[PDB]
Amino acid sequence: AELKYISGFGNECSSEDPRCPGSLPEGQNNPQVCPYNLYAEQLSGSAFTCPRSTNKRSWLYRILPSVSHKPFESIDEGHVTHNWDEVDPDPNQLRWKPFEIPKASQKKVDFVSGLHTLCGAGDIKSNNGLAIHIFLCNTSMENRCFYNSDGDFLIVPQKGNLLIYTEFGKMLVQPNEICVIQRGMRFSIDVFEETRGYILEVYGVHFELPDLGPIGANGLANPRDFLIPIAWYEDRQVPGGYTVINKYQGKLFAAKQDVSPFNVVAWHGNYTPYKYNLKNFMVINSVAFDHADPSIFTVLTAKSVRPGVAIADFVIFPPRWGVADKTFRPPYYHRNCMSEFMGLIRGFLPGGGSLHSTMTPHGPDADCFEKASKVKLAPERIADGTMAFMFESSLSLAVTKWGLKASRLKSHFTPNSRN
Amino acid sequence: AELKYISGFGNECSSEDPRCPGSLPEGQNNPQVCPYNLYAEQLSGSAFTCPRSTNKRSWLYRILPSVSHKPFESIDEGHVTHNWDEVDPDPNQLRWKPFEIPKASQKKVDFVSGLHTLCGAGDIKSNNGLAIHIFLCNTSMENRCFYNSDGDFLIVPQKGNLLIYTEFGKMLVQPNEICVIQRGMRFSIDVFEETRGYILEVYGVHFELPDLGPIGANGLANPRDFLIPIAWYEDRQVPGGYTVINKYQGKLFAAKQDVSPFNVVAWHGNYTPYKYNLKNFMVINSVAFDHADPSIFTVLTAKSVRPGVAIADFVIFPPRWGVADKTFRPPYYHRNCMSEFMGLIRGFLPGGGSLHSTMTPHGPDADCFEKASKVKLAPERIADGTMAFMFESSLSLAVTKWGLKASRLKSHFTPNSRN
Amino acid sequence: AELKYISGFGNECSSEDPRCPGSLPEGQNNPQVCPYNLYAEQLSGSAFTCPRSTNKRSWLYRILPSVSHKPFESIDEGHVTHNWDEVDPDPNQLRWKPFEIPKASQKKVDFVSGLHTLCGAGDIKSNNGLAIHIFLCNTSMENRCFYNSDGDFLIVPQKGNLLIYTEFGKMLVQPNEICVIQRGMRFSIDVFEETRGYILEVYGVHFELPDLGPIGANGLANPRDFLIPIAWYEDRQVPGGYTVINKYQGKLFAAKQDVSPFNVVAWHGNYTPYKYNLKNFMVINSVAFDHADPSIFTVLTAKSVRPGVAIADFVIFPPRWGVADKTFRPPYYHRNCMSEFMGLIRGFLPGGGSLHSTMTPHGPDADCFEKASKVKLAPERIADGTMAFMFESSLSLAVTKWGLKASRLKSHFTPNSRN
Amino acid sequence: AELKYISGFGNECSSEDPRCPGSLPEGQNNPQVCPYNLYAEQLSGSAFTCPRSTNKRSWLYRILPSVSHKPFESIDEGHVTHNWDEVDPDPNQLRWKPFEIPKASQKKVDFVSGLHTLCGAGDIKSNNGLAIHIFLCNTSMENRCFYNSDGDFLIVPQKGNLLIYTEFGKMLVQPNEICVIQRGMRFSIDVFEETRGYILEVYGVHFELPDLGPIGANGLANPRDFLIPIAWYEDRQVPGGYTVINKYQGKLFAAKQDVSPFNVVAWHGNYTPYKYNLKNFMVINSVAFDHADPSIFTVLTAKSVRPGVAIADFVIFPPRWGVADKTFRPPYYHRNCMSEFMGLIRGFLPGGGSLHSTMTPHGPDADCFEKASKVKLAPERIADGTMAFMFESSLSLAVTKWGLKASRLKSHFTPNSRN
Repeated sequence: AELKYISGFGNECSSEDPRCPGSLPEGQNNPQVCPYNLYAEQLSGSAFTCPRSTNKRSWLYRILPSVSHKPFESIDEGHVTHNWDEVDPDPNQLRWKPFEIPKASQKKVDFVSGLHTLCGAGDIKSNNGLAIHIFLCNTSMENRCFYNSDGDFLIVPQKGNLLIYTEFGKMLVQPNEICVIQRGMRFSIDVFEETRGYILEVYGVHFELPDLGPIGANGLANPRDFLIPIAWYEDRQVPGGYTVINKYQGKLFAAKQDVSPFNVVAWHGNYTPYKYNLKNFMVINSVAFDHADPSIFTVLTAKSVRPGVAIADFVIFPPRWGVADKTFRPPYYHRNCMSEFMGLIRGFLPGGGSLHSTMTPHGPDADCFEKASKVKLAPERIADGTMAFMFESSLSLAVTKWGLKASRLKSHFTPNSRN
Repeated sequence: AELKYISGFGNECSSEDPRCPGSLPEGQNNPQVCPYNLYAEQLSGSAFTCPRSTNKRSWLYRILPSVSHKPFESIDEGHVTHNWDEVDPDPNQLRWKPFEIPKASQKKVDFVSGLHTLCGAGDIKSNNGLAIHIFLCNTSMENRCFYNSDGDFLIVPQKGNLLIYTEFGKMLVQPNEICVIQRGMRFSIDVFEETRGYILEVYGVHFELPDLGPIGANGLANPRDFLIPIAWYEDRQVPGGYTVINKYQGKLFAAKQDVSPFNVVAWHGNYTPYKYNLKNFMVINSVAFDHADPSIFTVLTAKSVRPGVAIADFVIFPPRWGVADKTFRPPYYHRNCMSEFMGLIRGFLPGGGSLHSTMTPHGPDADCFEKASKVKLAPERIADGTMAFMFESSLSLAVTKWGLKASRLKSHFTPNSRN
Repeated sequence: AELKYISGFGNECSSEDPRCPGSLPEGQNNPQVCPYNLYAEQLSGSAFTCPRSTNKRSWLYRILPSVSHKPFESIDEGHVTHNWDEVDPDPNQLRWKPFEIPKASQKKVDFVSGLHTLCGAGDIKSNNGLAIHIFLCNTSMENRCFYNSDGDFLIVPQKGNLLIYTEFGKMLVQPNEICVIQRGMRFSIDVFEETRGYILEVYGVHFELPDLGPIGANGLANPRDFLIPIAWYEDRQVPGGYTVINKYQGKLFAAKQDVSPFNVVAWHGNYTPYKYNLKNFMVINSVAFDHADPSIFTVLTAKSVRPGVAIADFVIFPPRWGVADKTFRPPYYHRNCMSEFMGLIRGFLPGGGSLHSTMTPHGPDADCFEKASKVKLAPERIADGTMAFMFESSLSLAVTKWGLKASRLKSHFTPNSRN
Repeated sequence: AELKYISGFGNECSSEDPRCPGSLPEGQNNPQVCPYNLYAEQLSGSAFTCPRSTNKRSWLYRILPSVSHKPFESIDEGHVTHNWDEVDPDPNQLRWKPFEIPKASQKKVDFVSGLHTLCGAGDIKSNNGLAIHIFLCNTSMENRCFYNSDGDFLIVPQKGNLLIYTEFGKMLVQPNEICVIQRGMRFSIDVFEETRGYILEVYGVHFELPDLGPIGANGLANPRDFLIPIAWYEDRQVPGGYTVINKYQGKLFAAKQDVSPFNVVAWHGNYTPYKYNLKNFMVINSVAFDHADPSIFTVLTAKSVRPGVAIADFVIFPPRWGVADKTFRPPYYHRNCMSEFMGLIRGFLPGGGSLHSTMTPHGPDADCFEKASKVKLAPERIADGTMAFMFESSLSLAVTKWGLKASRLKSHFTPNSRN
């Protein structure tokens, strides 16, 4: 059965499992007894006193409240790490071949077990910074879920579909789609093959859409294209206990409870998981001359504690027309304030990546420069059949121990002749 | 001799007439005696206490200060008017054929004499609103200048070049170029033929560049393309008196002085006249699908007293590629908050225009809809050889008495077939 | 008996008449029965939902509430007017000799009867703009008070002391002092001789202190120097009725009540009348070279609906040292965005004034230029024995009918010689 | 030959080496082939999506792009350090005699080799904080340059001129002048003698001018006095390789390339190096009574991540008149939120300094108090022949290991007598 979705980034939504119509309380949040004898539970994603445009919360009407669980116990963190101080700084570009996925025949690995932190920056203990992770797995999560007490996850499938269970409902997320699971939300992932993808985590902040500026009221990632799960529950007791895994200050902990956490019959609010299909990105760019800054391809952004400065942006390079005349069309030679992780959904193959450091020069290789300097220019299709992306940060992304171990022009100047 | 210019919108500039090197005071603004025995005079374009990014002023080092003039006397306002309450509201679209230019053989008319207010809105007496004027002239201004005590002028030549004298230097402004003369600045215009063009006046505010949003750090009207006159003076006594014409609260006044006002030998500051060639506009638009909002073509904007809302924007429709696939390419059917004056530099011919009122429906005619709905889409050149523009306002532009006197689809729905 | 005062601009104050200690309710504003069987009455000077730094209100604990009065009746407006459209615009400077004060022997005139509006701008009916008034009186107000429903009054005595009764207590305001009475506050004034002074009224807004910028945390008008009346009441029945005069939309109305309105035994809050002695102004200016902008002498300012732009500022020119070396010390030649009323507490004599219009040139006369260009510069005392001031506006101040009726350099350039 | 400069802090500049007129592309940034067959390279100094007033970038038209270099290698960091946690906190004032400069006869030391970090605060790995360095050198940099990937440098020469090569052109910076080199910009310094000076580094932020507040539109450091290098190139191959030194996360790295990096023939933008002569500071202070806060001498400031709070300010104490009457003229007794490094360009001699810690009391010694309490006050010259300065921070500056090793009133109360 193909899943159904609600749409509208940032919306105040209302959703009831179709088996229990009117499971939302009418005209209030906190009835003495909820419809169907459910429990009301608020999940807050912002301080209580945020202005309305940034105040985030959802109410869940659930069979048992989340408090019904045993005490947390420390579990091994595997390759989830935030110690950016383990490894010495190095400004040289790093490159990765497509990360190796464990074979089910050798070792069964679910999404949580196959999480590997590649790089990051900032102090997680001060709720400030970001991390990039790679997931490498081959088996569905069984009777266990995950939630992040530290921040939000932007998940980017590369190889293999993800069937994601959340308290708000299910999402199927395919390569070329992305999804966001926000702080505190429990989720579990089914997979269907040897699975690989990328994750951008931001601490203490949520993703937003960029203001459009002169682009105006429509374009880039249209709000209607963001899809939110519809309410779905299971009332399922779990012999031996269901395990809730919690990432808290970068460490992992496990608590057992009697039932699946996905027992929310109805929910309302504006704090939810969501997904987005990158094919819907309404690409804006130059249509006369010159080369537009790659910020013009921004899909989502997350604020830093410095005003106007993002801690991270998610930028794509989508199939489009290229038409600039009298113009060097490839990316210009460049030195910038950001550090940049490049990935490829579909210098590296899909599933690998590269990391470029703050203020290190980059630009086209000699062959690219050559061709683009001499070609007869005409409208052309660019990037059909591909989807590269970048996670860029105002901090200096530093590789982890695991990331390091996994890693791999002439003068034409004619001083006497202007033209 | 072709004029030289300084460049950089908003710059703190420094300019000396090349005949008098070092006419700017070194390291100060207010010497006891200025270099060359000039007088220092500050022209403020903002309150003294504005934040730096919006604090506007220039210092002029001049042969005689501006105070040296006789008392103002009232002169006839001709067709300059601000009484928007003279004429009854009417939401119907208005159209104008190319405004008639007086023949020199019939009547000599200079730029000030040929100023005709077409429409406007707001209370000039509260420094709030805008007006659109048409200039229709055939003779250079002789021993007289103009300045506006009420606001700023964006001048758009249509037929004929303008040679503009300002206190800061000269500008030659051709059709396809625009210039801005800001509040209080004296100017005089030479013409070379029967001359016609458009003017957008905004009261109590200056034009700015739009923030670029995701477009980033380059694109649309690049700051380097805004050109500012270099210092130029004449020390010229005028038998019988030079006449300074002042528009003050919408009324015209004349004062005589002994010398030309263009006696500034050197100047510095960030409050100046400027010009811009529309051919340099770096056009941003859709390169995959859909139709971008026309705000994406904004050249200059002026703020209203309501936050985020412009009192006026200057928008162009420049030569470009059109490439959106699976898309209705022409302007979409539309109802909006703005009122819109359309002009054409090069439904009306160049030199005419149209006025569309707030929230009145508009969109393509039946023939346009037809062609664009059925065409096989491919990359095409749009608007080559043309330059239409719009002055759009958050207020409801109302025609003047003069403007009024000068003025002149089927259902395809198949309910049973989605595709 | 010399009056006592509380101090601290913007303070949340608490004041009880010393005859009735503990007349403020303890720990609340709205007791079922107030101490001493008083009534609680809130006077709000801002919308309820303003941020705390701008939320203004006071609670009054009074013998009878203000509602206890008969219906308002229209009375003649004398020379209080707001019709700026009565008189044609004129950019020429206006000057006034010291306004004539009526002799008591000819006609008894109290402060309200002797109010004459000189000039103003903006639409009072939209709560937007300002007016400048002159008061010319010779007798104390007897059994009547005044309050302004439209805005705030900054009162500047020139000749004669004012003994001002307010609901919050008494103030004695002498020439060289100023006071503010804010919207809605009832007041009555005693005088002691033929009395003259100036008033700046601002509609729909309050005065504030300017941010100090680099001047930092102390200087200009120190907050401690603003003095607020201490609570004082009279419980006084008035045979024949006490008259309350109300300026409402620029018109005057009169209502009778049984008792004096000054029956507030105790009060608390941050919305009060206040006074300030100009001798305490901590003057900031240049101490090396150049001539500082006269904004540096700002005492109070009131915001316009355009951000960063004041509707009015109150600026003084106080006794100080002048020490700039290699500098033209007098005011520089100048054209600016403001319109400017000049007054003199102690081109016109004390009690007269001048009005300079937007963007009209001004600057030193030939004699002043001469002396200041050639003098040997050394530290000197400036303005001892004097106190000129200015009310400056971002709108174009227009004279009233009454104001109109009351109203009255060479080239040195050496092109071949820089030095 | 004396160097020429462009002027205007924050300007959008355009500069071409005079040997190659028209080396800037006309009307665009990204031609297919640049004039003179140069390469276009953008240096971004801000995120792409900053508002215009803070969006910083420059385009460089250069013989070879910056990417043309070999891989970075780690080099020894000498006395450049950011480990503020090496040394235990200590609130006591520290003082330094003029730092010892190495003799050329003993050891040749260029500017990079002679960099010694004195103190600092914040986490460089989170792009947050500041450091103060002392440079002690005696030989010009030969075939090597430096750039900072972490932040901006404010350089303050004390002994010896600096001839600074940047990609944007040359600057000669003398004692009593300062210069700024911003993040990512490569530079090399020639010296002429045993050289010593101070450096303020701020991480992740740029310097700005302070808003002037009531001082208005002119005064303190006037924008026209900030001087920017004019374009200058060398096309110079370097046998054995030119070395580029990179400070990246506080560590030093070296990469070799074939040519000098100073091969930019033309450039435009608003992100540049600049210099300023402190003699031009237009000093503002008290001219009647009282002692102004030393913020009034602020030359440049850099924002912290807390609003309104600077991470650092650069404050000077320039030659001026002192004239306050009835006033204690010396600095007042004081405890404040800041930590303060004092230096002296021309308790310590020129070239030494002191560090005062957060909230530790300071104020005049007994002798100073005595003299200033009893003197007959009259206008006096202050600080002629001297230029002390301060780098003050909202963080608590902590000394380094090197800095530590280099380091060295009565009651008058008369209770019974007010006057």
